[PDB]
Amino acid sequence: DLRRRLKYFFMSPCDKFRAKGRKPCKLMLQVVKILVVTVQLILFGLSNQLVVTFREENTIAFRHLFLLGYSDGSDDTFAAYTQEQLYQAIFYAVDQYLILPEISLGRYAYVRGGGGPWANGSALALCQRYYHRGHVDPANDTFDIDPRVVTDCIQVDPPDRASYKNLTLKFHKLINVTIHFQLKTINLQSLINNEIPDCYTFSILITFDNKAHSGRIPIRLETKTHIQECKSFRLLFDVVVILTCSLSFLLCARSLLRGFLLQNEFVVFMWRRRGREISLWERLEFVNGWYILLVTSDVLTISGTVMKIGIEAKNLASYDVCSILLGTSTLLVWVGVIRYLTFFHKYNILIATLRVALPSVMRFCCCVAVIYLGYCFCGWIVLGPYHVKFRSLSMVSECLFSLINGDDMFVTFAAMQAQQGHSSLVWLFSQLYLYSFISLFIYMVLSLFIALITGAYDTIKHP
Amino acid sequence: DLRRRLKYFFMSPCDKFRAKGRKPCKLMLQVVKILVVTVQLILFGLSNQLVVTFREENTIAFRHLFLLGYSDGSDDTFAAYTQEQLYQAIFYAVDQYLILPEISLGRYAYVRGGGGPWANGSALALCQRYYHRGHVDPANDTFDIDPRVVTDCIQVDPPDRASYKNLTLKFHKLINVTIHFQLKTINLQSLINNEIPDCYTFSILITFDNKAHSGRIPIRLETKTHIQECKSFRLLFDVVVILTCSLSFLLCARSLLRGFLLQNEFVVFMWRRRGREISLWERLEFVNGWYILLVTSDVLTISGTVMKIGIEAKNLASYDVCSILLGTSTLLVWVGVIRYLTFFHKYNILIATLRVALPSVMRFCCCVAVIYLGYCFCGWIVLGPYHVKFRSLSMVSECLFSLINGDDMFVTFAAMQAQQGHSSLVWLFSQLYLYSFISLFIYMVLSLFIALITGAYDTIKHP
Amino acid sequence: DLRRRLKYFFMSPCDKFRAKGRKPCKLMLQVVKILVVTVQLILFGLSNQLVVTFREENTIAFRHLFLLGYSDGSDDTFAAYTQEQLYQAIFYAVDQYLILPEISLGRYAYVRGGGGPWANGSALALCQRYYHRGHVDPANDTFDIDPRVVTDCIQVDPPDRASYKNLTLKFHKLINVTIHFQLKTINLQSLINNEIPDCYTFSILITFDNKAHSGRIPIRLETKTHIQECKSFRLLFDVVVILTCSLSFLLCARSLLRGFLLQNEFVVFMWRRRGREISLWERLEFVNGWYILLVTSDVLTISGTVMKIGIEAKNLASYDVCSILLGTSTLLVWVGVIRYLTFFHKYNILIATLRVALPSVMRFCCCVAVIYLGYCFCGWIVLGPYHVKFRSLSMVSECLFSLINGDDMFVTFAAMQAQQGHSSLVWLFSQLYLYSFISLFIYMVLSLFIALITGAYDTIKHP
Amino acid sequence: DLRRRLKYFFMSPCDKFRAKGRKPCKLMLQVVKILVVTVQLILFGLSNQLVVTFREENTIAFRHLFLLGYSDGSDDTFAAYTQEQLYQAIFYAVDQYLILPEISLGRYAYVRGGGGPWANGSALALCQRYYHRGHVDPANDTFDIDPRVVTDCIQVDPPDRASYKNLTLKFHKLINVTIHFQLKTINLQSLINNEIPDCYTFSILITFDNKAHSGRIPIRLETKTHIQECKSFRLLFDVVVILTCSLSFLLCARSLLRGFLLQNEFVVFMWRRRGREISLWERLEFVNGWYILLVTSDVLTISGTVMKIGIEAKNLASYDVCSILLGTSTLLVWVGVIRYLTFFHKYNILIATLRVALPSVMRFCCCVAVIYLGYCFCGWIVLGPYHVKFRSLSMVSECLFSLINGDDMFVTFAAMQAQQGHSSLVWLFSQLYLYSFISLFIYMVLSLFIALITGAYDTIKHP
Ligand SMILES: *[C@@H]1O[C@H](CO)[C@@H](O[C@@H]2O[C@H](CO)[C@@H](O)[C@H](O)[C@H]2NC(C)=O)[C@H](O)[C@H]1NC(C)=O
Ligand SMILES: *[C@@H]1O[C@H](CO)[C@@H](O[C@@H]2O[C@H](CO)[C@@H](O)[C@H](O)[C@H]2NC(C)=O)[C@H](O)[C@H]1NC(C)=O
Ligand SMILES: *[C@@H]1O[C@H](CO)[C@@H](O[C@@H]2O[C@H](CO)[C@@H](O)[C@H](O)[C@H]2NC(C)=O)[C@H](O)[C@H]1NC(C)=O
Ligand SMILES: *[C@@H]1O[C@H](CO)[C@@H](O[C@@H]2O[C@H](CO)[C@@H](O)[C@H](O)[C@H]2NC(C)=O)[C@H](O)[C@H]1NC(C)=O
Ligand code: NA
Repeated sequence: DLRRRLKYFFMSPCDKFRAKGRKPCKLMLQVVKILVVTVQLILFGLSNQLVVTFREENTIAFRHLFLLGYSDGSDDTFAAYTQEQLYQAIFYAVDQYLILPEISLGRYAYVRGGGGPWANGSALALCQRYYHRGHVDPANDTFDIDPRVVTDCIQVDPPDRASYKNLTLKFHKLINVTIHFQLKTINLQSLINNEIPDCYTFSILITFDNKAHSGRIPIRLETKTHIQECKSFRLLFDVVVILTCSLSFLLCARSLLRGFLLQNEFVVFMWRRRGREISLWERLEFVNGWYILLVTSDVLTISGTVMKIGIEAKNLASYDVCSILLGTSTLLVWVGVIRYLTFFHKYNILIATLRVALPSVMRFCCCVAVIYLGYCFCGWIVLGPYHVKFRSLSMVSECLFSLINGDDMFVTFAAMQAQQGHSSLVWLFSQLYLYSFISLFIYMVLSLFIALITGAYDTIKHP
Repeated sequence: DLRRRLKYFFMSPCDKFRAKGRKPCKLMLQVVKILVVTVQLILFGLSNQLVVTFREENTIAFRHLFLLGYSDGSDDTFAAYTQEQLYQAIFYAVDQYLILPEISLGRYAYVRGGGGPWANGSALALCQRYYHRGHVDPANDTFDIDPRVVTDCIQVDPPDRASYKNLTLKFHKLINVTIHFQLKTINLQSLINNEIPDCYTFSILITFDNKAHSGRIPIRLETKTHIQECKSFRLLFDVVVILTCSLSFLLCARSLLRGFLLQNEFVVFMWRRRGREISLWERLEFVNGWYILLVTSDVLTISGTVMKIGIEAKNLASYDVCSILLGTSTLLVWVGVIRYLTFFHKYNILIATLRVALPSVMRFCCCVAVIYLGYCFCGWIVLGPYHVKFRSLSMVSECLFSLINGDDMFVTFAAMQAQQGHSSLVWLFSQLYLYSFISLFIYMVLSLFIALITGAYDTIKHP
Repeated sequence: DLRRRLKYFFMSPCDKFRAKGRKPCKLMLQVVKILVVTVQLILFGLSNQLVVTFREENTIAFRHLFLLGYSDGSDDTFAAYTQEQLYQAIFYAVDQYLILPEISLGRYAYVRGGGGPWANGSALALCQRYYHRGHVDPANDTFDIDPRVVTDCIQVDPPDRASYKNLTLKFHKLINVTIHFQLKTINLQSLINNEIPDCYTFSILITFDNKAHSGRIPIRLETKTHIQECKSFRLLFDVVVILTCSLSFLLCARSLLRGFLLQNEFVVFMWRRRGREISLWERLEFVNGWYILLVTSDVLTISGTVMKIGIEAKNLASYDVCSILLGTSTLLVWVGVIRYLTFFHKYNILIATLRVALPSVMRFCCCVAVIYLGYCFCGWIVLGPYHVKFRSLSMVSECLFSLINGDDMFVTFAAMQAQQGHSSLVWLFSQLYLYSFISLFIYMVLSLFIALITGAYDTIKHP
Repeated sequence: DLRRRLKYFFMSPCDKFRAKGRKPCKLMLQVVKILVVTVQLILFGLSNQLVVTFREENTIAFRHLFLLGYSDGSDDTFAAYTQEQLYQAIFYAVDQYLILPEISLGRYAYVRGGGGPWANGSALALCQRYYHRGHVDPANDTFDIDPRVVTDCIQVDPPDRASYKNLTLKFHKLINVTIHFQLKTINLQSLINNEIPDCYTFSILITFDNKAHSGRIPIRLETKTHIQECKSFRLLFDVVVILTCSLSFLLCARSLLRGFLLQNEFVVFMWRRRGREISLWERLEFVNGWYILLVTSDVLTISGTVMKIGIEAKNLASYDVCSILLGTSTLLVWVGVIRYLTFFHKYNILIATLRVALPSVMRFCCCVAVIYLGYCFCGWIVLGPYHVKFRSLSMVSECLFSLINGDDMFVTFAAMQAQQGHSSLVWLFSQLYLYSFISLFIYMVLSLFIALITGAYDTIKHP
């Protein structure tokens, strides 16, 4: 029959050793996999942190070198308010660029033809964009504008070791002013420490943005970095990671296939013996969710390791997707560690408590999500104009989540005390809104989450 | 009789389909209403955010243009402390106003006669207010003051492209100095993006307030904006919103009326059959609270949509009331979504847990509110002089609420460590006050809220 | 006998009306008392806030007028680091004092003889204190100091509308430099609004403190204010407050005396009937704790009202003690409001839950206080040198309390990440200390408080 | 037999008095020990705080004296960005050092030969370090570097009351620039207050660090202090501490030895009477854990007191280890205070509740630690480049711990809203990561901790 086969299946690894004397291969392989994946992620994180620190420090140096009157911390408020200030900022940026070799503490090299498409072989491009026809005249509300964008460009070349000074900005119809150039440096730490030199090409963009046309022109500098190679153990270890995950995926897929075949045999033998309807959950009882998690983590690790091999060879530079894949896979394997604790009764009590509480917790989350969403919409529409924490829907959701978790509460109240929402009515509404929301979610909703978990634990302890 | 009528009534929509074969019309109509109300609120919020951002950026530009030595973040501390500083601030504001066209990054137009009532056709009014008779002499405490307010005005006209320099401030009897003028600009983003041009008239008020007579004269700039039209789908969609809510209100009112008639028939038939006293709750059992919520949300949505139509046509500019109405209605419909979850048993368990816990929670709120109020009064009276967070009763309440919810606790303690309330006694009292309050409300009151919710859940699970 | 007397006693006010038809006099009198005490405290708080605001604004103006290079917010860091800086600060303070009448926005009058004991009729005293013999010579560690303090004074008189410039500071043996003078002003708001003029005499003290002898000399300005009268309903309302509290105290004391006499009769009649030992709690069962609270609040209100009458007449100026008395009395009466809720069963359930939980809560507080104190001592001794939040024992206690209540946690961790306690060992110890403390108190101690409250509620619900 | 011996053993101190009439000696000795240890730690903390304050104030004065354009709070951002700025900072530091005697408010003495190994008898050493061969040329990626470090030194001597101006920095190959000198001062507070003079020798190090080679050269000043004696009750009290702890350790060790002998007699008598297997816990039942704690605290106190005697005599200066030992011992004795509360039933209820809950709490901590670690690794790898709170693994752990305890939540969300992780994908991942983590740990894990404690309390109350 099959009761002997279903006995060996659905049975603990410790009991599995007693029958047929099968050595635990999947058991040790998963531990080895967890070790190697954690080590690989740690090494990747360390190298990435070094690269990130180099990029950030160089960008800060660029901001102090090219932005007129720049101080640390004033990034989102750095702006120009007069025509002379804008002219001075643009001219200071270009002049500092032209005298960079003998003022800069870092060794940056000019890149010929680095100004972008609007630079035809010139290193720096000084571009101003404006509408084709502005005809803005608020004296008697006579408007006549052609929304076509005109790009006026000035070509700047560094000296071999002043046209741009004759720049006329069409202030009434101006869209933005941009400065494009590239700087090339060599990461010395790589040239000494790991003996693998890295050549960085920073693409500096300085924007004087006037798209709001509000009299305030913010100024920002952003840098894009391209890391080439100047004209191992990690690769071998990344090969070990791929092999271990491949073997783990193979074994887990084999186990899943055997489970599927066994459940098919069971469901046909039920109808053969006593015709009865197989429940959907009973079919789902033959598939081990831990193996689905294991194959998911194996696939994520393999893809992330391929992308990591591409990145380490300076061919991909897609750090975000690779980091997400590796982090998700590592999270999944460290979560899958719980399967070993499910073999011991006293840990299984707590794990089963969480498992039996989870459906009710999800149902209550669905119940309270609609109240949460209504509060989010109401707060965004009413407090959005007046409260800095309510400007966007995502910001409102973050603020309300922190409020229900007991964080940043007094600042939310105090922001509304400052200007009183420019109307006693808005202040009173904010009072009612915040007090009712915080009281409802903390004293009732959180308490009900506690009650659900306590009830699940009570059922587990006394079945 | 009526037991057949009361069976169809008071019965689930799924069961309602089986009897008489009535299609669910109110069911789908409420879903459509929720969708259209949420979409309308999102569109309104996006447009309002654009308008708010334009206003804020222009006001920041005005502050940087007209306030002498202004830096971002120093709004509530910006003040003058000497006579020369006040003169320089006033003169700088007027001079910047007079040279605005050739310094400003935005295109602002002068408004003739924009200085207000004290400007008889002049664009800028420079007004100083002082008492009729001051005779302030602290040398030997000889006071003689006439509380009549005298308004001395200077008329300033922009050049066609210096009387105000002879300004003598009566410093000993001065009340405030104000500068009134208007600037007109065109929101270019509207002129391009939505092809509907908007003409903004900012009314700038610069106040040099000396009403405290404390030697410190704060300086602030506030702007009032009037949005006209320079010389659709939203309107049609707002018509759909009104129609949907009108139909929903009609159906809900019809259902409420039928319920009232049915309960009248029931209460008369009770006395006809067996004379017994109808309980107040039993009469209240015939009215569906969900329909009261639905009609309330329908009325709020209709009023808010009418005001939104008025605002979008540049006729109302009452954004606060319209936003409050729309937000409250959207919150109400998203709360009313719960009625659908009450049809399913496993969600109904949690909803009924909250419902049966609510009366005890309100009773305990009433019990602890008096302790909370006593603490608020005591903290306001004792810690008000010394603690920045205890200056007003509303501020005290906000601080204590954040304290009981575990927020901004260390800052409250640290503010009292700084100056020690200028007396060891006040510091010791603040120690006892804060420790006792936080210990009482967190360890006992919150725990009792948890206990009440747990007890209600236990009663629901095991009736 | 006495069972009829004990029946009328120990009985609810509603039941008390049915027997003997006694009108509730104490019931309405306490409500009136709560009303009048709250109104009195609110009026007192409003007037005190006006006075505090005037004082603070004048002190800020003084700081901007007399402290060289002073900016807002730099109060605890304002210091001098060179001899020239100290000379310049002292000279700037004196020069600004001498030209105050024609630079200051407020109208301050010179006070002749206001420099204190070291000024013999002069308005300003410029005092430097130093040791009699310093002989400080770190070249070869030759010390010879006489700890006697010498006070060298310079007398400064304002002009009728430069000796101090020849000031030589004994820098090696200097203790501090102080500038004493007084300024007289009239609070104009009082001169108009309430028509009761107030004459303020600010005593300005500028300290250049060198008692640390650490090369850094902090500079601070502190002001003492004396409010005289320039050469009602509140008084009548404060008389009503005294009368109401006197009558309440009389009635409550009479009730307490009757209870004492009744318990004496009961305890003698027990021995007369059946000789048995009266329990200590049984004797304590005859005294109503609410009446003890009422007499305490009455006495506090009477004392605070007497002191308030003294203050309002400009005879006391002891605001701290009066405010503490009034606030404590108001807190006590608002707490005593609970007695009315004890008459209704559903509120009595919650109140009795808290009452029966309180002894166990206090016992657990005693149990966990010793662990808390050990953590406080350990953190003060180890993290005190390196952590700004652990400098003093009270500061350590405040930090740990906020930590267990889930506030300011990440900043505490981040302060230790910054310098790592200048030793990996201290950083590791801080890691273990903070993690163990927060885990122990939040996950175990707070949970046990919740469990105690839940158990008390369960006993109350099912006796 | 031994049932009479085991009766006197394993028995409360109050019961122990009734049998054999033994006076409680260990009982009073532990109270005396707690008192003397707390007093000793308080005295040590006060003296250490005075020393720490002197060091910190002198270091702040040094920063204001020697760092060009230094302001308070700008320590981790203080940096140079141009060659001229670096030259000016170095020259300003040396010039201020050379004119220190007539500008400084503190009395600092030059130390001849205080520049360190690179100063051969000179007081100040101005050292620049650079690679032997740099040949850095990013123009065409021609690198040729010799990682050997060359130390170029300039010798500076103070005047008896300019070579360094000819300093040429090899900017392309520069590693760092350091300035070494020593200053000697006498703590005057010690010279007066405690009449024990202290001679401080500060070793000032100014670093211009270019090891990142990123164009930004941070500047920092760090001071090492050596406290000698210029050319009691505490010692006697520290002798009392050693004697008390020695006697306590002797008595506790004697009790532990008697317990071991008694358990050996019991285990042999069991086999003599009825051969049965002694359980491991039963053997562990004979050893009092409180005595192990007492001997541990005694040893820690003795070692810390020896080191404190060494420190107070200016022979050790190892404050960290001594402070850790004393703090840990004081924490242990204040924890051991609980043993007295275990003698009383109502406190024993709560203590036993915690004790029986502890194993399940540890098991659940192990269960949730793997999920926590997976989240830590994922957040470090993905959010590390973009979030300031996720730069290091310890920082990630601290952030997540504060998040689960409801602290610094909105700032974590807002940091990701600012730049959106430079990619919508990273922002969406951070949204999912933070929401899922906070929801899982607060609503489920903390609730299960509460449930475990409640269950343990329920078992204790109803065995
Ligand atoms: C300055 O404004 C212009 C619009 O006038 C922006 O031009 C757009 O640039 C993006 C990306 O470079 C293109 O995809 C669009 O097609 C461009 N639009 C037009 C109309 O040319 C430009 O990006 C702005 N500069 C900055 C730095 O934001
Ligand atoms: C400057 O002070 C005067 C009072 O001297 C304020 O005048 C009041 O203004 C409000 C609103 O404009 C009126 O309702 C009052 O009737 C005015 N009172 C008097 C006595 O004229 C004026 O508002 C203050 N200016 C500012 C900007 O606050
Ligand atoms: C400046 O230092 C002197 C000590 O040299 C302080 O003098 C003490 O002042 C207090 C209160 O005024 C008196 O109770 C003490 O008796 C004084 N001691 C001595 C030795 O005279 C003085 O207070 C300090 N000044 C400031 C502003 O702190
Ligand atoms: C400046 O950089 C040099 C490296 O060029 C650092 O020198 C190291 O110093 C430490 C401690 O002083 C020694 O243990 C190492 O052996 C030194 N390395 C070399 C290669 O000499 C120096 O510490 C740096 N200065 C500062 C202030 O950080
Ligand atoms: Na919190």
